Amino acid sequence: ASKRALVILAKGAEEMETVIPVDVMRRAGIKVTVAGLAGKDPVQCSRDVVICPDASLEDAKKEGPYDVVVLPGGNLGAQNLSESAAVKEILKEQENRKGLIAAICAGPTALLAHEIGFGSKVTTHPLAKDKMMNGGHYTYSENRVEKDGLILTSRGPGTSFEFALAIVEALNGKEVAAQVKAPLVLK
Amino acid sequence: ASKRALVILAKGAEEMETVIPVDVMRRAGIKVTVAGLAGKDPVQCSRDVVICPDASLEDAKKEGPYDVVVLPGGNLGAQNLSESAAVKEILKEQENRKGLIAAICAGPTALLAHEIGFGSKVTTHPLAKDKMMNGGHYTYSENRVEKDGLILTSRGPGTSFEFALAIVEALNGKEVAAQVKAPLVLK
Ligand SMILES: *[C@@]1(=O)C(=O)[N]C2=[C][C]=[C][C]=C21
Ligand SMILES: *[C@@]1(=O)C(=O)[N]C2=[C][C]=[C][C]=C21
Ligand SMILES: [Cl-]
Ligand SMILES: [Cl-]
Repeated sequence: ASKRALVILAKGAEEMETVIPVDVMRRAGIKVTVAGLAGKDPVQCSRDVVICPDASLEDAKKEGPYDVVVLPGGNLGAQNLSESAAVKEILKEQENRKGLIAAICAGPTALLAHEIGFGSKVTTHPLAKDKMMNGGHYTYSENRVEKDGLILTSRGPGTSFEFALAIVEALNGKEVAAQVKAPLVLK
Repeated sequence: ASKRALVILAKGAEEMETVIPVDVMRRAGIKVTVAGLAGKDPVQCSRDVVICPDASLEDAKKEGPYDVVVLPGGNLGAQNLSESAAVKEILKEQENRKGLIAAICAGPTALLAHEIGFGSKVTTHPLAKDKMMNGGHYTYSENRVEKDGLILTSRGPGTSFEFALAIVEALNGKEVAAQVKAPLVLK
């Protein structure tokens, strides 16, 4: 049976950090749902790329649970995720069922806001470190991708391929990740 | 005065190869127009990400010329670009005025279709090499990014940041490219 991914898309999301994981996961045969935080309408990302979600978050939640919940970064996107009660509920449920949670760049600061994964080793964008580390509830890492059990984090647009391939490896295994990677022409 | 980029967006375009250059160029202060080949409606990219263009190609052409014309890859996207008379006209005009043309992955095969830049050194996705080299009208390179004068080409999703930063360097200079690069957390 195919693995399933929920990508939560908020206004101000970093479009590269949204598109790279969606695309790479789909290359891996993962069924990906791009879910709009605010509803079904197109979402204006951080650098003004407009993406049409597959579904509203409200509707995608009804088809859960998912093998991974993915939080893109972008400062304003992450703030919107952090302020959302629906996101809190989704992440709590995922944590409680021991499902994977993946967040990149400023995205991991939503884990802090929703009290998810405390005690984990995590990374973030360098500019988001102080926010993430407020209260010392996590241990900080400078690894490009950090995976501490079911909390998987990464640093920035330039680590998005590594982040995506780590999700693929977690869900579908090393060999599938290697096969998906080769045609991408990564360094 | 700000430089201006036309990104031509066709059904089946590789969404990573579309979004990374748009985003990176906007980070560099370039005014980017995402122009829909088929008109103003949302475009279904290769891995099913749906992007809403800023304008139709017909409308964006009226605001030309641009400092760079950018052709994303994706096999089906590149085929749509290759079959388009409007694209032919845009690229001929750009070549004739000695403006930059940038293409990635299968994207450069549209240069072949429209007889653009013959004699240039070029790269493509490895799987697109035979198509590009039909007739020996270019010289092939395995460099991740190749720039031969005003023809700038690159290989794949995994070279999209390098491709984008090379466009930035060409238009705005080395120092701006370096400043835009640093916060991306590239290897
Ligand atoms: C990233 O997308 C984020 O969340 N915060 C940030 C700062 C600089 C570059 C990229 C990002
Ligand atoms: C790329 O986007 C293209 O145009 N052709 C191709 C083949 C494999 C991976 C990426 C690409
Ligand atoms: Cl941001
Ligand atoms: Cl393709």
